[PDB]
Amino acid sequence: GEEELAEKAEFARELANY
Repeated sequence: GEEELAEKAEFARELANY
């Protein structure tokens, strides 16, 4: 579902700068 990707897409952003 979109939310499943949105969560990953959003966590991928905040956790990518780490």
